[PDB]
Amino acid sequence: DETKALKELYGPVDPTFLHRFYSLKAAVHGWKMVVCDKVRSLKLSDNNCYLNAVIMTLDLLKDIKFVIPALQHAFMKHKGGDSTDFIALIMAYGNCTFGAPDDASRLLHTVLAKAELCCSARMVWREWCNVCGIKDVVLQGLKACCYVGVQTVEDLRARMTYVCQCGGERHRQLVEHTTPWLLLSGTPNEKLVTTSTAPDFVAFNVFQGIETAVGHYVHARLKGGLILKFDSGTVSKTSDWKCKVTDVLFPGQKYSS
Ligand SMILES: [Zn+2]
Repeated sequence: DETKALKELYGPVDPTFLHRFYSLKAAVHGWKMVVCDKVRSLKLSDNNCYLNAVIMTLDLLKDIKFVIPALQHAFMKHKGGDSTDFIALIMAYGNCTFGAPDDASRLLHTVLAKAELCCSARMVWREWCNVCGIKDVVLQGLKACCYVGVQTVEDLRARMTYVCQCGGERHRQLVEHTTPWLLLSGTPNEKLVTTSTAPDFVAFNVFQGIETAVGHYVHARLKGGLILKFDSGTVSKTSDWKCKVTDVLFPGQKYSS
């Protein structure tokens, strides 16, 4: 059966999927990954800056594997220097429109939702009320490595104190965290990023534009005491940048409360 072999290769995709993928592949055939400071960045074209941010961020995440065979194969082709299929496939899964700007964080998490981690990772949250008692919520694998809604590890680990259900005060706090890396994403947040403080994070994405909208994105990496800014095929370096941060990538966690 045609349907079955397709689902095997691409996962449970909708009827329009193959036409959208193949077409995107034709459309993005002119795009190019260029070498910038010895790494690959997607050269700006057709509002594709969000894809540069997505793909350069993915390239920093060791131990990920895609559970969809076509996506894993394209991913390995990309790692080997031929990124057309991967670009077109993530645009297809993301329901992206060629030539339109799009939301890099949203797409990044849509892509990672199709991935698994090739090693153990665990995140354990403790909830406890003075009435209800205790319960632990355990996330494993790739899900333990990503979190939306905060952009610092201090915030992530901060005890939360809320209104329960019965009427007693309920508490929530991260109590164990072991990962190979940690991706935190939030809404565009103006920060002065500086390498004099020597930050804990190793990379972050930057949103340019009005913060209610889909914007334009710059990928940034920390290296050699500098911020390396990859603006869709061009690289520049700075010690200091006032910018709106969205995604922030941290090294592996090894934490117990
Ligand atoms: Zn309670």
